[PDB]
Amino acid sequence: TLNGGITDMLTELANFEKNVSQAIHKYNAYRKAASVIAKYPHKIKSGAEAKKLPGVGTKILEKIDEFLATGKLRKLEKIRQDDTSSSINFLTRVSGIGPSAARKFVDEGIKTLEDLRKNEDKLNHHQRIGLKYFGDFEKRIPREEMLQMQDIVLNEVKKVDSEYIATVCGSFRRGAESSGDMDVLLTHPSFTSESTKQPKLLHQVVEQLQKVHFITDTLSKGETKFMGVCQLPSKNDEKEYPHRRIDIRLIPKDQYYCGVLYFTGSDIFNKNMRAHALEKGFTINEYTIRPLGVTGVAGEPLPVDSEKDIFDYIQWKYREPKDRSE
DNA sequence: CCGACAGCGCATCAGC
DNA sequence: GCTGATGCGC
DNA sequence: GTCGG
Ligand SMILES: Cc1cn([C@H]2C[C@H](O)[C@@H](COP(=O)(O)OP(=O)(O)C(F)(F)P(=O)(O)O)O2)c(=O)[nH]c1=O
Ligand SMILES: [Cl-]
Ligand SMILES: [Cl-]
Ligand SMILES: [Mg+2]
Ligand code: NA
Ligand code: NA
Ligand code: NA
Repeated sequence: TLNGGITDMLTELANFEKNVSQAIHKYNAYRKAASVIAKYPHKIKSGAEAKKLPGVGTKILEKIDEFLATGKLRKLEKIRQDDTSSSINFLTRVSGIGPSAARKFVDEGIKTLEDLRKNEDKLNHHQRIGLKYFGDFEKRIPREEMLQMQDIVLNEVKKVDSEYIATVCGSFRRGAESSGDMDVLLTHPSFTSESTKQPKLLHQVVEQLQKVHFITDTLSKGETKFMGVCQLPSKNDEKEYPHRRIDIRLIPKDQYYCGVLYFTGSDIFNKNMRAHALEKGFTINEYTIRPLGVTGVAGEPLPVDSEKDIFDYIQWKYREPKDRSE
């Protein structure tokens, strides 16, 4: 939090560009700038100083100068006064409402939390559950609660079939003292890049987690990706825990290391690392790392037997999960 | 100056 | 129905 | 919005 003021301002700008302008490159530029400044280990004294960092250019440098001189940004002060922008921004805080639906709702006079509740029939399923847990989904998850949730998930997965491996990723695997949701990577020897010798591998786990009333709602679900809602059990007379977002990603077991790399993140770390792989002539996704030929077409999967193997290919020294919080 | 910006699962819709 | 584009969110 | 070539 050395430069928390600056990185808050850049984040609010990124959200403005994504949600209101629908200019996704400005949104990623602002977030990259915010990220490179959050890890800069000096208290920034001028835009010139910040311009030296990659991702901060002239425009952001001027904005930082204004913010340092005045403590605020006039552009953001006007944005906060604009009722249309404020309405659109607020609606995207509901899970499943992105910039397009937010502007659609605002155009029809659906602009507050009450309005969504009275127009629940204009929402799709995901958006309906997002509204239902709107307040809970804004709460952070203490790591101590993440530890209880992991113990349930792993034990219930083990009960379905002892050959499953479930791995909690996200910021929890990076060591964070609090997480926004739970991200679970799942493998089973029956599911490899060569064959799926067992159907319903993800369904069986989801079902068992619903049976014990851990999973409470479903946002979306397919053969390899589940997104939904869970809740820890409370003791007698105790207030209930908040409802929590849970994502489960079933990945072919022989592709575990690209999967765990992807699911551990952060998202900006993935973007940097994947960008760097391109510069080095490779493409990385959650399944494989592949060379790119002279035509930039993805070649065949390269052998991977560790996270570090993926770093080696692109000539990065290995970074532990705790150092990928970008 | 300007092309590229990481990569992809699931939900929904439009055209057929 | 399937196919492709778009939305949304990892 | 930023930047590598
Ligand atoms: C959102 C996002 C996620 N990911 C990867 C990287 C994340 O760490 C992983 C889990 O997504 P997440 O939205 O739960 O992020 P997170 O890192 O776990 C988090 F720190 F944002 P939080 O703990 O609050 O969920 O999916 C991407 O590669 N691209 C993305 O755009
Ligand atoms: Cl843009
Ligand atoms: Cl792998
Ligand atoms: Mg997460
Ligand atoms: Na710079
Ligand atoms: Na949203
Ligand atoms: Na997640």
